[PDB]
Parts: sequence; structure tokens; C-alpha cells
Amino acid sequence: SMTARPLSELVERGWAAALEPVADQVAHMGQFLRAEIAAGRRYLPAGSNVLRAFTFPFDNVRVLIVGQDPYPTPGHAVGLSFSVAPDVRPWPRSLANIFDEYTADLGYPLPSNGDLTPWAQRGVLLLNRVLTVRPSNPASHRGKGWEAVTECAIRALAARAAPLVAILWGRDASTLKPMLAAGNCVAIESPHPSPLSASRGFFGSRPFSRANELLVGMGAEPIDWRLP
Ligand SMILES: Nc1c[nH]c(=O)[nH]c1=O
Ligand SMILES: [Cl-]
Ligand SMILES: [Cl-]
Repeated sequence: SMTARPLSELVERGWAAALEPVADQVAHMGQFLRAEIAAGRRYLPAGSNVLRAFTFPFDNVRVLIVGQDPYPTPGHAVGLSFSVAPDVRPWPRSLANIFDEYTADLGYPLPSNGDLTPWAQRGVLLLNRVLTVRPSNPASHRGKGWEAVTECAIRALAARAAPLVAILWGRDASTLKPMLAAGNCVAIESPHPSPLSASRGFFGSRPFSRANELLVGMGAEPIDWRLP
């Protein structure tokens, strides 16, 4: 529980230190979620998954993907942005669009399922700007305190003596751009892959190959984006 236990128990070591400035804020978010349930509203993803992106090593992140907030359908969000469990089908629409662009950009076949854990395991941080949502209500937790947490995560990543490429999908993600200003960091910004915005510049954006060109140009290894 985010209300009950400290960062050193909840997230990976590097992340617990990176997020020290927002320790109280994370506990505050646990209190917010408690109050939601007391009031008769639910949240997604499950409590134990809310901070899941921060359970993969901070020091290993090479690419940052940021979306808006978790999927609003119960059974979709798993705490890694855009990912779904391997048994989920049909895929959410934004994921179908991501995968369409993945095939167009990289030439790989469509993935077998919507599980993005391989990316997380290979140094891609799958973040959302806001880490919870009320079921069926996109953006319902905007402005409730998560933004300070994800801002802190981005500043910390950018302050590392390491290369970073950021992929910011949509307007809420885009508000992290000012924090991504140091010379060790590069940002790719595009419209979000949701059907509402994807035709404004998501399709054709080639984020995966661009990220790899950027990594190689900073002397970093590219991401193996291939999903099974
Ligand atoms: N639209 C979205 C769906 N699911 C995500 O995890 N992030 C988003 O921005
Ligand atoms: Cl609800
Ligand atoms: Cl209500």
C-alpha cells in the first residue's frame, strides 16, 4: 500500500531514491485513493500495480514513453502504460494504433498480444503522466496530485549521467517537455495514438526507429523493440 509503506518497499532501489522528493506526495496519493473508495468510486489499475513502472531499474532506463493516464476499462490497465495482460483481446484502440505504427516503422509482424513487458525489461519506461483513473472515465484523476510524482520521475531521469530519449504521446505527456531540457536528453513529441488524435501526426511518426537513431548518436545501445 502506497499509504502504508515507504518507497524503499514499494519501488526499485534507484527509483526509491529518485522519488525521495515526492515521498510524502506518494503517501498523499494513497490517501486520495482511500478517500475515493470511501466515497464509492473505484480506481485503476489495481493498487499493487499503480507504481509498477518504478519496479524496473531506474539506472537501466534508456527510453521513456509517456501517455496520459491508465486504460479506463476494468481488466486493461496493468501499471505499465499502454500494456495489457497477454490474454486481453480485442486490444484497446490506442494499442492497436501503436502496433500499426510499430509494423510500419520497424517492418516487424504484428505482435501476438498486447503485453509490453519485454520493452520494460529492456530499458523502456512505460509511464503515464497520471497513474490512476476512475473506471470508464478517462482523465478523471487529472490534477489530483500525480503530476508532481511523474514530474519528479522525469527530472530525476534527466539528471542521470546517462543518455535518455523521451517519447511524449499527447498533450498531458507534453507538459514534461520543459523538464527534459538538459543535453543528455532528447524528446520526440507527437499526438497521442488514440483514435481521437492519431491522424494528426501519430501515424507516420516512426518513434521507435527515431529513438534508436537518437540513442546510437549519444553512444548508447538501441532498444530491441521486437515483440513476440
Ligand atoms: N490512452 C491511454 C491508454 N492507456 C495508457 O496506459 N495510457 C494512455 O494514455
Ligand atoms: Cl467507480
Ligand atoms: Cl460518486
